[PDB]
Amino acid sequence: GGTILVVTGTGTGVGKTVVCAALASAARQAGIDVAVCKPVQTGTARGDDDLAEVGRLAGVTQLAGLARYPQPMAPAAAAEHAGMALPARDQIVRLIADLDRPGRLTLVEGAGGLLVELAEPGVTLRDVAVDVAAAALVVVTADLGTLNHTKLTLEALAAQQVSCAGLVIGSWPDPPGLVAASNRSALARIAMVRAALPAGAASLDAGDFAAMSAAAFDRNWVAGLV
Amino acid sequence: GGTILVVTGTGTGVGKTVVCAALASAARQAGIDVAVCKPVQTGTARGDDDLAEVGRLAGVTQLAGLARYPQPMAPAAAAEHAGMALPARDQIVRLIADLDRPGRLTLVEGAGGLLVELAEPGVTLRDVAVDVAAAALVVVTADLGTLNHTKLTLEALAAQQVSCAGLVIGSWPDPPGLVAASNRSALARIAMVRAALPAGAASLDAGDFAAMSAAAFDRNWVAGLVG
Ligand SMILES: O=C(O)Cc1ccc(C(=O)[C@@H]2CCC[C@H]2CC(=O)O)cc1
Ligand SMILES: O=C(O)Cc1ccc(C(=O)[C@@H]2CCC[C@H]2CC(=O)O)cc1
Repeated sequence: GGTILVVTGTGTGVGKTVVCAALASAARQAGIDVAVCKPVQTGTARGDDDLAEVGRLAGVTQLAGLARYPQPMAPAAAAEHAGMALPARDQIVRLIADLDRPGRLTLVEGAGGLLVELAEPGVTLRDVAVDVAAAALVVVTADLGTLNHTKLTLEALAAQQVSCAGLVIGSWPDPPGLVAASNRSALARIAMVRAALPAGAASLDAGDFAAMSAAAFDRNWVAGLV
Repeated sequence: GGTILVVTGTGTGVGKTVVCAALASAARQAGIDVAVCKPVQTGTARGDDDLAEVGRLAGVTQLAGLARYPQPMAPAAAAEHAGMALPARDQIVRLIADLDRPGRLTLVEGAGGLLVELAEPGVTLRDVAVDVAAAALVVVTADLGTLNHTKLTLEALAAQQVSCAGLVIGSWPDPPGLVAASNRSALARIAMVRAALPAGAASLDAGDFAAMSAAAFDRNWVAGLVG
């Protein structure tokens, strides 16, 4: 196989997708083949489609998904309101593992955060990450509260021996501001900060987003990913 | 001693103070002597003073602070930015043990979320709860994000055998939308939900707030907090 990263966030709206896109883009630009798997998508009622954002921003075509729920809520809650179970632990793991292939970076995007139920029964992105032996790249914010949320997340990760491939700040504010500037220093004392995506990065066109992405991550880290 | 409860949250701005005040108020009305403790207060240059708020809302006069930093930031950053050091682990613990007393509910309101550093090095409210043998009451929101945040907090508490006293939804909308309602249902499956304070509970005057506080909590749970 190749390298499987699960991409998780410290919450929702923290920039998970724009981060998958950005690393997919950067790794594509290093001649790495990228697949992005979003097993469970929610909020399709209002048009959430993270795989499509990825395809648009990053030109990834191996965009793989299992289920889509309309309600913009947690996967189990959306599934509840819709009357249909979540996927199985088995389809998630096998879907990801079949994606995996040597020379390919396979990015697995969760829904919300690390412990929200993704499959039946009660199985989380952390379990998935375990099952496929993937590290977790953690998307974090720059705002007040990120340090707790990040400490909590890395703790949860360590608890099941899921390695941490670092943090990405989903949205770097401009101007940074006292808190954000502080948090970036503080966050790097906890884990490697692979990039800080500028605020507004999700609105860029493909060509701009590609430039952004290549400039966002350390080139060697990216190339050293597979 | 009596009963010590650290009050944490899944984050910041989730309603730790209002809950502190609300549980204080419900406890006082049950005839329980309440002290509220805020070992680390940041944002004092903003006017942030949670003890003052808890005093204002619940009429608690047994308020006990230790460290105050002016900038509204994490204690560590607030401390560093002001040229100050964080308290030591035992300074916080000493403040709490000095309030602890039989028949008293001592509430220790954290700063931000459970794993915020309160004292050098990396000492958190979780560690403080081990030191004073306090259970933790987790203040959560009803909003998108919360089930992951609550599970992270509870897992983090269980990692140090810090028992969970339950959850309080710090702001509960009326009416509740699909998300809020579904979040409440799932929250109650994770732990006991001891109250859901109505949104804008902080704008209630003293006797409105005390009325809200008495209804918000199960009298039996409150009464059983202190012997
Ligand atoms: O942990 C919790 O209870 C909260 C929670 C968990 C997952 C999600 C979602 O999947 C969101 C639904 C609308 C956008 C989408 C964004 C995303 O996937 O992060 C939202 C909230
Ligand atoms: O980012 C992290 O996790 C660390 C962090 C630590 C403390 C705080 C605070 O204390 C807030 C700062 C201004 C109000 C105040 C409200 C509160 O007491 O939580 C916020 C974040």
